[PDB]
Amino acid sequence: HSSHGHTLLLITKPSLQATALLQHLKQSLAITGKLHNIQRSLEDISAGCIVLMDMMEADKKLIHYWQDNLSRKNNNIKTLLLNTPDDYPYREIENWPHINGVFYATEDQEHVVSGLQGILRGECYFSQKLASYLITH
Amino acid sequence: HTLLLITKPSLQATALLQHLKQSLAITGKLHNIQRSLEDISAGCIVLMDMMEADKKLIHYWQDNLSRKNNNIKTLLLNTPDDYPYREIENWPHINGVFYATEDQEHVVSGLQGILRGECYFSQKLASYLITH
Ligand SMILES: [Mg+2]
Ligand SMILES: [Mg+2]
Repeated sequence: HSSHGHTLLLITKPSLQATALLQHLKQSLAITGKLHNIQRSLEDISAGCIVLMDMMEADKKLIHYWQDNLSRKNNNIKTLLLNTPDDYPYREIENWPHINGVFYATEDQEHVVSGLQGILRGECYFSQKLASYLITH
Repeated sequence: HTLLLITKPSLQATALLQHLKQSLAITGKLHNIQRSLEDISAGCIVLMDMMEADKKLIHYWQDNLSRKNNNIKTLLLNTPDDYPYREIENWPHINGVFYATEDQEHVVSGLQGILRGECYFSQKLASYLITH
């Protein structure tokens, strides 16, 4: 349960609803967090960051941009993909640096809280089939 | 009264809808801004997500919401804030405009005002609407 530790970085289109989701995750997880505009560059990324990368706001350019500059880091960070297309290819997921989970659900907040509680415990959030793909390799 | 959040479907949109439903004690639904809508029940409070609206979609939603059940209320969500007053005025059944993308409590308080029959406009925008 460390605060230094872990912090949420929600990278998406800034919106009232993104704020509502971030506040809900912060309160449910008892963690600090911030929202960052997916279309804006970032220089300062804290060490414990759990990046929630909004795939519905990402195109090929932004995927490349966020893959490129997050790989420069670590900095001990974890990337989880949010609002992920069904059938986003496994080959593409693997190419994300520091990839720790994939969220598909657009309706089940509780699903997502539970997954993030796992990440705080050192667990990834992958289906059995995707974890197997990633492990082997 | 029921909430009709018209936006791009996303986990965060569901999170906001749930928070508004729970804060206001009303039912609500999410509708994809890029899809047509047939039936709008009476007493709907439409939250129209301006960040997901381009000029074709504004024209579409202005057109079909002015048809289809004049017993509705429209509020603009995530409004750019230099959105022109004359544009706001052209929305049918316009009852409020939210600019804040960070202050949920502001917005809840505004929607509880709308439920009491109040509008949610800045003083200057209200003055513009009244004297038009
Ligand atoms: Mg849809
Ligand atoms: Mg406001």
